[PDB]
Amino acid sequence: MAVNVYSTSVTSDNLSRHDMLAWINESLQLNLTKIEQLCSGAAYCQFMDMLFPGSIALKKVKFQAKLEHEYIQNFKILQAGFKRMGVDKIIPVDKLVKGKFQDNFEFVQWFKKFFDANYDGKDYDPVAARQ
Ligand code: MOO
Repeated sequence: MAVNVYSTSVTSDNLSRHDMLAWINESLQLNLTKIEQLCSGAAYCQFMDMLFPGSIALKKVKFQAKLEHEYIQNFKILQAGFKRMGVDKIIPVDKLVKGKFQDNFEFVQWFKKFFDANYDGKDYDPVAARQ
């Protein structure tokens, strides 16, 4: 299963919002300008695909979601991926989809530590993967 990451785990330094966005944008070939835009759940779904290909129902992800009920659908896809891979993290979905900075920044700081603990260096085509 996945390597879990806890508050007590030894991890890299937290990233600035600028450096976190750079990671997201460069890794996934996106152009987010705000951490709040992670409220859509789609980037997290793709990072899960990148970590564990086949863990996520990529075809069901709404990459161009603009409505909160769509953000929730994307996070349920992510939650199913976490369950499949034995990730013991509860996603505060109700908070994230509202677009508030602190909630979204807190979760992406954890998720980047999770990612770094699990990523194997595989090549990945995030554009080809969004079809
Ligand atoms: O000054 Mo920050 O580390 O982007 O919240």
